[PDB]
Amino acid sequence: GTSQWLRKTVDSAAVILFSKTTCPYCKKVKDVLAEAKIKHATIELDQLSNGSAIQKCLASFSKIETVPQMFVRGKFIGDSQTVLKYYSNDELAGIVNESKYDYDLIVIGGGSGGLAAGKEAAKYGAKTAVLDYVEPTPIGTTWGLGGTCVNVGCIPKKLMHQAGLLSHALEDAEHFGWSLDRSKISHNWSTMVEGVQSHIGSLNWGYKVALRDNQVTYLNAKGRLISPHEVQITDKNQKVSTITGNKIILATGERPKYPEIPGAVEYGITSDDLFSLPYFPGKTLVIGASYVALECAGFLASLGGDVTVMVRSILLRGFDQQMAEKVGDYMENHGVKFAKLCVPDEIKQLKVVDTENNKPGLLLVKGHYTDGKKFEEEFETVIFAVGREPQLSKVLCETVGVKLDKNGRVVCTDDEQTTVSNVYAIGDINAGKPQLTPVAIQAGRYLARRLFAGATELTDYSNVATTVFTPLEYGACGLSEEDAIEKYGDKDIEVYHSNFKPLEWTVAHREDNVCYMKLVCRKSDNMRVLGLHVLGPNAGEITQGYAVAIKMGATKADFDRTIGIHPTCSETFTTLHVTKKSGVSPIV
Amino acid sequence: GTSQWLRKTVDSAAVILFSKTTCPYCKKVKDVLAEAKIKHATIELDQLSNGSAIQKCLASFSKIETVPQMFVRGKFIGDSQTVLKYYSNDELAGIVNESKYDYDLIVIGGGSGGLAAGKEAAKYGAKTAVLDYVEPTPIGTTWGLGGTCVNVGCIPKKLMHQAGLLSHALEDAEHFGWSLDRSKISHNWSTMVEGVQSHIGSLNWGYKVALRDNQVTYLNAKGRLISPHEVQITDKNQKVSTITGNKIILATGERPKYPEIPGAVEYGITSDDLFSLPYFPGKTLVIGASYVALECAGFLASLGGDVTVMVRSILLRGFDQQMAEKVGDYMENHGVKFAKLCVPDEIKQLKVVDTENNKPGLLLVKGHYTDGKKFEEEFETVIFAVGREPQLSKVLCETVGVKLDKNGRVVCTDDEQTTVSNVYAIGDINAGKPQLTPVAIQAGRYLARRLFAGATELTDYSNVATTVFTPLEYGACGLSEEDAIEKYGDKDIEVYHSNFKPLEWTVAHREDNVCYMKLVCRKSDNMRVLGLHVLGPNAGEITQGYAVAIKMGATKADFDRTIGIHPTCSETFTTLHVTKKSGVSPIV
Ligand SMILES: Cc1cc2nc3c(=O)[nH]c(=O)nc-3n(C[C@H](O)[C@H](O)[C@H](O)COP(=O)(O)OP(=O)(O)OC[C@H]3O[C@@H](n4cnc5c(N)ncnc54)[C@H](O)[C@@H]3O)c2cc1C
Ligand SMILES: Cc1cc2nc3c(=O)[nH]c(=O)nc-3n(C[C@H](O)[C@H](O)[C@H](O)COP(=O)(O)OP(=O)(O)OC[C@H]3O[C@@H](n4cnc5c(N)ncnc54)[C@H](O)[C@@H]3O)c2cc1C
Repeated sequence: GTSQWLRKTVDSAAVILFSKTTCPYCKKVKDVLAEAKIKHATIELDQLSNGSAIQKCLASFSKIETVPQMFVRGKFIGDSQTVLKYYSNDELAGIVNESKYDYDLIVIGGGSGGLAAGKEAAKYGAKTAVLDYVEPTPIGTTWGLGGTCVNVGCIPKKLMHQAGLLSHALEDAEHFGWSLDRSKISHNWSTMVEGVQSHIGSLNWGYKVALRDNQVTYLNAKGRLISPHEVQITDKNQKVSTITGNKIILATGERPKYPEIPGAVEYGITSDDLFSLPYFPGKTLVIGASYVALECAGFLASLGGDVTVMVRSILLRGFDQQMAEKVGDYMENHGVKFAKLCVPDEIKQLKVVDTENNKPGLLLVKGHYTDGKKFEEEFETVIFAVGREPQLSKVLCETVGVKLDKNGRVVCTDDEQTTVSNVYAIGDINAGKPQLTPVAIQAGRYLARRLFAGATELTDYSNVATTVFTPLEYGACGLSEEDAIEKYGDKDIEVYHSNFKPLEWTVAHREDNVCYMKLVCRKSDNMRVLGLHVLGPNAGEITQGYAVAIKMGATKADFDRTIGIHPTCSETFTTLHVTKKSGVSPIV
Repeated sequence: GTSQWLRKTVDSAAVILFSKTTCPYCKKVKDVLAEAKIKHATIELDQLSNGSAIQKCLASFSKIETVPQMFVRGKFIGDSQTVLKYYSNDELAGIVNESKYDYDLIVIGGGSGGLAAGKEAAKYGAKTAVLDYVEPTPIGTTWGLGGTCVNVGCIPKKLMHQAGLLSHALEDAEHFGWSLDRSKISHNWSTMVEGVQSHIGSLNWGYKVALRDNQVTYLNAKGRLISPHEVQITDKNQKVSTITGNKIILATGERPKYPEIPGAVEYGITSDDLFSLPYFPGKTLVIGASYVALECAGFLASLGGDVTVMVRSILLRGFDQQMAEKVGDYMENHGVKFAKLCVPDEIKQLKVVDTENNKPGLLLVKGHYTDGKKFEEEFETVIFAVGREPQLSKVLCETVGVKLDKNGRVVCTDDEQTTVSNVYAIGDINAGKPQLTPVAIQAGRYLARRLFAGATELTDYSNVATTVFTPLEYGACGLSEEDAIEKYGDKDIEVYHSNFKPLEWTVAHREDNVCYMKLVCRKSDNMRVLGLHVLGPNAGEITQGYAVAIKMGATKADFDRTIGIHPTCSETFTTLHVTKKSGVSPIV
């Protein structure tokens, strides 16, 4: 075990120092490297249980069993006197810069995963380049550094969600004694967009500054992997060049899909366009039933939009379907219209977007319900949210030897390795992984640490918590009820559940018995919590802490023993008692 | 172990059935009892690991080793044929009603603990009485069933806190694109109070209905324990009577303290009066620095009040003092004035409350700072929040033999037993216990289950999470940093920390580097999380889930492995890295 680990660590690390905490010579080297501004990984052997065995194994690489020992790109470069010799002769900078390739790491993609990986690698002295390019949407929308989440995803989505929530805070205010004339209050889409875009702008800038401060080379360039170590780059002027890298991280993410219908690409928009849209969507049709579809429909309705969601089959496929129905029901009860069992056939333009008064155009949507009745209705904006897709034909040459699955995603090992051994893939393009920002970030940081700092820790992709930021939010961690039943059998599953009502909703005169939570548990495994689900306000804040407990293997008894904080929504998880099998009502 | 448990269970249970899940005769008895509307505890022996040993030990009580076996108040009453005999002869109701005392349980106090205990006991066939009386405040304020939390505590406090938070939602709305004229918006205290009081009214009613539905006798009467089994009751007409009970639960809670200064009782108010106050407090002085003091000062300021807090020494004594300072700093930065190192000497009336126009009076507060400078300032309302005290001289005769500590609180065993063996104490009057609503409720339910259903489970009073609902909320679970250092030594404590900024605050233009979180960890115990602390919005929702993980013995590694939900405030706990010892800035 130790021999394998040390071999991999020496082979892969860009600059690494083997040391001990109580070592005066190790400190001398550390001080020299710090003065010379040489970043590096450090392994303190006296902080590892196999540290003595590691010390002895180092002689297979250096011929010595003492500390300190410094390595650069797979080669022992010296002990304490040797490093200080390089230093006094002005040879040290040259030695630590010596490389077969232009970079130790090239990251293709400057999004959630790629930026996380690139910054983390640079910390340990890996010579790093991050490439980012944003291919314009069909209408021409583009954006700056940071990826999907920062520019056209989690960040602007949640900010618009908040603008939506404030709509209802305005109503609630009156019941709590605030005197205001709601009939004279309106929302300005464009003002909201400007505020959101200003914040996104500060993030674009912040990431650029961060890369500079970490000595990462940032290239606003389209990258193409043409061989295992060669990346072809195309800049803004269309000038083509080649750079070389030892390790390659593919982190190019996905883009929205369009349905294959006449008028879709020409007249429809996606989430890519929505978050910087210069005009008010107005009367909107959202085609799709993904978490993106419902989130966007939701905030658009709360901002006073006339909103219809066209649903082919079900909502939130892959999510707990009881919870998905509850999410949909709340939206429907609050004005979101659902065109159920309906598919679109054709989109026709009736009016072009007014680019001077910033007003939407007008569209005619033609379709049909499964019952054969025709759908024909005018909408000012049509948004497609029918899923997202990798675009690796734009990123990798087929002769490189990176294997993709049927969906065009990269087939990876549990340490993100592709079929090309120096090439790794993280984030949304990694086949089978939850497609979320903190997952991409964790994967990128953990990978960079394994590659360049001798870490062993893999990213745990199991029981990753999620939150859907619909008008009433839905948080989950672990298995849906249906998945747990399929896996373990109905007889081995117990479900504890309850409705609840936020205290805030009482004076506000909001719904009884709408907010809902459940714990899906395994009877034969000490009532192990397999899945946690909550529909309610601040569901992400509620859910997060429980994800740690679930990771640790929480049982129903652990929940029972723990005391609630009052008054909160979350405390309801501490006193659950009604089982589904008992048939008792979950109402309170 | 088994013999001791069975002896206690038989001795204490009011009505109990020993049974097995696959037992046709046990079902016959169950059906008979259900038809006769006889509530009872049930112990299923085939669901206990020592069930076979229990079956054999039952013969020491009944002379038989078979199931079913039914017991009433310490006596075996029969097997299956015997119970059905009583049933067919119309003797069963008489047998299960036969008792030495009027009640199996008398609960003195109809608050958080008492109602929880009384309702839970009734479920297992304990003949139960709940006594509640609300002694008026010096100005005459009184309220209905439910206790401190329901009427003059957590419920109205959090509702007023929400009215306060809505103040700032109104400001935020503008930055998110909402068009409104804030210069024309004002708050009406009385309208808010009416809304809050209507909700409290529904809770008063709900609890009364709940007791009726559970067949609990509710007496709106002042109770006095005059001997171990005798409770003297005084009704509204001042008629005095005596009732007897087997088990007694003392759950009488606490009332606000007044400082011993001229004018305090005559002209000041407390939290007891504040939540139904018919007039606007106006320019207010809050005397005290408890969580109650700061919470009330906080919402009063957000509702446009001119608010001063008079602080003798420190804020939130007993809470983490770094966090307490941060809580105070936020309040001070947002308009709450603090009269530091200042004590009050005298309160003089300048104007009487206008009882027709519902306007406050006016007061003159005279005091002095520790530097000798005089304090002399006019306030419309003076609120004391200088702590709370038990009042058991109003509840128990000294000859009963219940031991109290120096503070007047009841000295209890770890199963809530007093020095009088049939007498128990729960909630705020139980010496040394965290004084919180869910603690009282857990204690009451768990006690009732041990007394009447053979449960063994004790209430766990360790690592009980809390939340202070100040303008910026403070959630905690476990040890303060100072307490952990005192207990384990500075060398054994590592503190991970970070500032954060809610995404919601970006567009709203609120503070950077004000929200804050830390994990206080023990180095020698695998970096065990000893204390969790968060200053930020929805801090109770953030904190709760982590309390389960902490209960289970979470380490820093468990936090690290767990993936964040984005975008949330809580996710910041999943990626903490800056230690206090490193001296690196926690800023982001
Ligand atoms: C509307 C929406 C809302 C979402 N909300 C949430 C949420 O609330 N919480 C959450 O956790 N997740 C959310 N997500 C998902 C989250 O955005 C993604 O999981 C995350 O951004 C994936 O990061 P990544 O590194 O894999 O790819 P990305 O962030 O997409 O970054 C890839 C980058 O590489 C660039 N690129 C592509 N090809 C090349 C090339 N050839 N050369 C150079 N650069 C290239 C891309 O243009 C892009 O900039 C949301 C997604 C969407 C669409
Ligand atoms: C302003 C304030 C805010 C608070 N906020 C929170 C919070 O946010 N979260 C939280 O967890 N806790 C909070 N608390 C604490 C919480 O209110 C108490 O911990 C809880 O109410 C204690 O319940 P209890 O059963 O011990 O007593 P109580 O709820 O006080 O009930 C005791 C009842 O018995 C009655 N009684 C007294 N003597 C007799 C007698 N002789 N005969 C008959 N009846 C009698 C009393 O009048 C009272 O009705 C707050 C407290 C205050 C004061």
